Amino acid sequence: AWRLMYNGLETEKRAYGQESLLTLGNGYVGWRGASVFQSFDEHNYPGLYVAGVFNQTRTEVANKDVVNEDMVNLPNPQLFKLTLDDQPVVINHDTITHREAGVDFQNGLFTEELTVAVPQGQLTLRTVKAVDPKQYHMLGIQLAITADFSAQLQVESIIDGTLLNQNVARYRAFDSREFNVTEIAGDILTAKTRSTDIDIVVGAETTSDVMTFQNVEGPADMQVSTGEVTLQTNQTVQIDKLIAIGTSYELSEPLVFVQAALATHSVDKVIESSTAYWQEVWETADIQLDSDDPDMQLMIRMNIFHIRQAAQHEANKDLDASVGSRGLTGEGYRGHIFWDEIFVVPYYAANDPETARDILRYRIKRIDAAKKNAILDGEAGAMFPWQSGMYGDEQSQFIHLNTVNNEWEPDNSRLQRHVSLTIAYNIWVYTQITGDTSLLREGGLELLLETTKFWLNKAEEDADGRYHIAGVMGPDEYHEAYPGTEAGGIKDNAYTNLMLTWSLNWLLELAETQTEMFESVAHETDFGSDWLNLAKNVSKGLALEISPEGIIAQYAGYFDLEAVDFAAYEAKYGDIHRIDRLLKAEGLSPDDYQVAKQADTLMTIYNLGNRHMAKLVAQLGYDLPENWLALNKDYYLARTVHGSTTSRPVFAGIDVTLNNMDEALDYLTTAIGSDYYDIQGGTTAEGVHIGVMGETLEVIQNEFGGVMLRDGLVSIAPNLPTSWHRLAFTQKYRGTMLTFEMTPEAVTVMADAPLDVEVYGQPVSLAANTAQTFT
Repeated sequence: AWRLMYNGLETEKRAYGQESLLTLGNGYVGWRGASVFQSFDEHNYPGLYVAGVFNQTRTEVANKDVVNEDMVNLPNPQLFKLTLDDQPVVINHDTITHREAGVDFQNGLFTEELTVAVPQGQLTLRTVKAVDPKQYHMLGIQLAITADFSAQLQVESIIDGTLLNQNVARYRAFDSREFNVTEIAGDILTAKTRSTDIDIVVGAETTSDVMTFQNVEGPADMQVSTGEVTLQTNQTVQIDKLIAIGTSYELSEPLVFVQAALATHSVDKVIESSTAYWQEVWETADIQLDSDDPDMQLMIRMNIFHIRQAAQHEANKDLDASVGSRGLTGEGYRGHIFWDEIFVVPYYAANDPETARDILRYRIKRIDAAKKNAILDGEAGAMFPWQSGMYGDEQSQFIHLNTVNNEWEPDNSRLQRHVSLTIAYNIWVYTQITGDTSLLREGGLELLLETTKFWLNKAEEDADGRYHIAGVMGPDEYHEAYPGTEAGGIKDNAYTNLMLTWSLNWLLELAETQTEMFESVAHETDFGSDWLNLAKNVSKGLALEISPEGIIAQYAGYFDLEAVDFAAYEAKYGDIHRIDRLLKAEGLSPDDYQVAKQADTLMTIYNLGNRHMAKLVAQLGYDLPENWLALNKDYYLARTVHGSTTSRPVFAGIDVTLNNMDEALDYLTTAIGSDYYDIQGGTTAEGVHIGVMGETLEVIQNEFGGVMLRDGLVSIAPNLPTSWHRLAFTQKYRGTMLTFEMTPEAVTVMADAPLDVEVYGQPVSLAANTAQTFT
């Protein structure tokens, strides 16, 4: 219910994947659930990451310099090496006779218990790891050692500054050294990133009731403290290691900070702080589901836990950082920031709104970098990059080495320009749910106006008054260009044009509802009446293509692409969720075919819902049949291979609307278990998938649970599966707490302040702390 537990040893990427899911974090660090006795090898990967701490490398590949910006794996502070009567204790898959490891979500504690066969007999090694969510620079290790014999035990407690970034196998071809160790002094190892000028300080103190540790000269780039104790048969020795982490990215004097931090804390305080923090969290953040699936309650809490470890206000208030696609759990996609934010910002807005505000500051601080990005590509306004890191410049690659013929081709990935509309959308959701218009005032409105300048300058009006947005890609990554051209991008992606229409509507509403802030920010950004009039015209004239049967074309010309025999590919190759690579191996181009990686046109429904999407299409002057949602869901589901973890939950939510409850529950269950079950093997080896974690909570709470907050009012219309006997959770709306209890036939809602809501479309006045039930 509350504990993620693993029994027995695992190997290679399956072992890496467990370490990812056993990661602890507090918004400032993420700390992989690797065994403290191991270093990077085929079955183990220690990893420690700090929010916003990146390094840039340069690797020569085929007469060309490839520059990569890597989230840094910090010097490893948890490494323990054991010695029995001056013989190294070998701890590996050949000597470990029992292993269990887990994280207790109730208190945030990782535990590992090992039994190890050594010449003299048996060694029991039990580890507790914890991160302090309040003194968030502090980490803690508790190690209990018991032998069924007596020997001299030496303990070496190490900060290992010799490691590289090696988590992702396909990245190992690149230069993987991210820092130089600059000094080791007493308890403290200092390092500096090679190209980004960040001082990294890692200090530790190792203590014990029955032994003393002393700092000694270790191998190069390793800080070492060592102690010695006589083990008595069956008598446990307990060792604490307190760790402090600081960098010059967030601190002006990280060395002094870490020295003072080690002198003023303890492992016991770390554990008690973690315990008290999570106990508080769960009083309102639990999402209780009594269903016929025995694993689903654990997976829900594992989602909440990892999302809240990825960012939490008590740390992120002091940080310049957002949530990467794998949080701080691994090196998959180098810790870059993606439009994946769209899957967690609404969660934070509804449940932990100050953390949402912290994460949105990351993009607002990078508005100027997005304006530079625009200018570099010959655009105007603010163009946010597809991949963002330290500086806010584009960190996707611009060119790609073709494996067949050793020659450089364009990389088109950055042409998913819709990421800018994700950012505006996340600020909208934040503002709608919290009512905190100070974020709009402190850069949010400037972001909307500058990104609008980008889209409005890119729009092309044709002879008939229709506006077109060309040269872009939508969320379906399989379509990067039209057939028969190397020019990147396609025209009039429906998702992009519809989200652009939404953002123009919001701009025009803010000009009326926030007039003084709008006129002030419009003056500073030169958003004059010429820009404002263009916004009005474009909001009415953007182009869509709709078939006579009512299908919205994914982009202009999509209906002329060729059909894929999916069943044939499934029979030949088995699994077609990477059909783009299957087609390319056959010399074919995915650009030529009606095949989708994930929701693209239907992504609009995830973001805005079907009613809002219908209003936008109508606003543009197009006529949809009344059953357009079923028709379009059927059409695109028949073409989608779910090459992304975030594809299935979009369809699941639509299926709830369509009352297709079995397929909705199947798709949710498949998606929510993707990291946990690891049927394919090693799926989470490079980090957990944070996006699918927030996206499956969305299906539970906002689709099945039927609670929406973004449309100017709390709207409650649950549609539970018959096997969901009880669903319960809370929400925060403009400072008011709501509590929900649903069964398949009723919903009870209570607010701690007066609130006018809608229940199944009907107006309802809630009185403070007076529940009402609707059946």
